[PDB]
Amino acid sequence: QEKYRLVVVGGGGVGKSALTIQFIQSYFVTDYDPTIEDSYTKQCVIDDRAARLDILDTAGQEEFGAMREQYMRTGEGFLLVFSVTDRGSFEEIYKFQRQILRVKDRDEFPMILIGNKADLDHQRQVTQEEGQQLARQLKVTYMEASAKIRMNVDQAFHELVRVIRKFQ
Ligand SMILES: Nc1nc2c(ncn2[C@@H]2O[C@H](COP(=O)(O)OP(=O)(O)NP(=O)(O)O)[C@@H](O)[C@H]2O)c(=O)[nH]1
Ligand SMILES: [Mg+2]
Repeated sequence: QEKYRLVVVGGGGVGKSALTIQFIQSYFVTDYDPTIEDSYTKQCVIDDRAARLDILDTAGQEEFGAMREQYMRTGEGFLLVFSVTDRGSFEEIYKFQRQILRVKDRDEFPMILIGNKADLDHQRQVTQEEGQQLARQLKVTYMEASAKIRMNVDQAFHELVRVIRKFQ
């Protein structure tokens, strides 16, 4: 009888939807269809403790920036996603962290930094050490993922739940 409202945020095209669809439906989307805001649910067992995960897949497009206050108010944990092949998305993810903490009026709040598209090994603009450094700056953990090859997809969501449980 436990549930978590998880929210996937980050800049446009970094793979928020591809990660979420791989997690929910176990298939990889090739087309890039920009999201306004989509919702999904999954029943999981994390550390032998069952939990329903209600996932909000949000807009990376600035056009829909005004919807952030609403979803940031109600989110219980956030996956901060950037693409390792897009340095702009890497430099911009801190803006999402700042807005979450401003809406929560808190110095810390459950989050994890995800460097997606790690399968694009020959196209990287951000090294693994750079992502780990940014995570330390933001006081969160770092995980690299690939929606394409389904690397660390379930793990990213499970780990966010673990972080949320430690904040309680
Ligand atoms: N090689 C590779 N491509 C990926 C990966 N994740 C997403 N992509 C791709 O990158 C594009 C955008 O992915 P998408 O999930 O729609 O990104 P998004 O962050 O939801 N975009 P938006 O903010 O506009 O909703 C796609 O064409 C998709 O196939 C990945 O892990 N590896
Ligand atoms: Mg999307």
